[PDB]
Amino acid sequence: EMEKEFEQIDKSGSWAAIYQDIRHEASDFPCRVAKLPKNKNRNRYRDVSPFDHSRIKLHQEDNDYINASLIKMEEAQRSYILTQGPLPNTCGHFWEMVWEQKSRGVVMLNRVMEKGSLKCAQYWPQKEEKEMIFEDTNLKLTLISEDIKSYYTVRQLELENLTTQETREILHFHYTTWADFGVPESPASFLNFLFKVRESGSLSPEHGPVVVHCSAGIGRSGTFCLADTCLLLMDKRKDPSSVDIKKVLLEMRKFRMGLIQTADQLRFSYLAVIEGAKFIMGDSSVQDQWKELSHED
Ligand code: VO4
Repeated sequence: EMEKEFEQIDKSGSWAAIYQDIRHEASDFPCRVAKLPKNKNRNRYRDVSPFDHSRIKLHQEDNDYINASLIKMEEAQRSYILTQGPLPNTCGHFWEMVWEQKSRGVVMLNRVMEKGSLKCAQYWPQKEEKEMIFEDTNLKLTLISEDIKSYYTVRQLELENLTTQETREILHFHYTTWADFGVPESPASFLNFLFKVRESGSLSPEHGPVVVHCSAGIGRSGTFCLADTCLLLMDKRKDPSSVDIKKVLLEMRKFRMGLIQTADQLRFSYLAVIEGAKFIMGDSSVQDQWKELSHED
């Protein structure tokens, strides 16, 4: 049981050892396509690649490679696409993937510039009047509106397939204060943001998988997905004790390497899930408590 275990681990100060054990037991699968010489400029990081078996394939005849993985959580019945922050040459691929996979939301957990370096291309328009056209993939992207809060921004984008002129609404959920290799300010702040993604409909099974990224797409993205999946699992059963956080993370790591980069992110994942359990088990008022504690104004 997560809460009991949580305090056992805190008591011993053994989060590094627990986290290390998950690293040691995690799956190892080939990333042959990612390592092909022609894909070198499609990878942001040399050591972060999608497994071949779970990689997202673009629907183009030329080169179908993107650094993106489908995390298909069978028992929870939820899927996510975890991907790196697009590069200047992969922004067209990124939006092509959003289109072909029928995603409704994009969750971005990083800033474009972090610690003085460019962690992510400016892949969406910052101004209504300056829309973006990705000529390589024949897509057009327009900012429709923006709702700026203290630590996150929600954007309403319109994505158009120029070949067919069909248009779709994409919701962009942008957490702007979550540092690389860091943890959110509080369980409340993280959960307030997670429930706004859930309260967008973007995670619904009638849509394609939500796209989740930060810079590499494994650490903050892993944390976000682990908490969400764990809450969903106990929601389906209405049974918080049936959820094994470490086994869920190991299951997720069969689909993308390196999910959760630090032991404190794992520890934070426990915190977020334990706190979110109060909502799942019937205390609806906690949701407004999180919003207050998050100080989004
Ligand atoms: O850009 V990350 O170090 O949260 O995978």
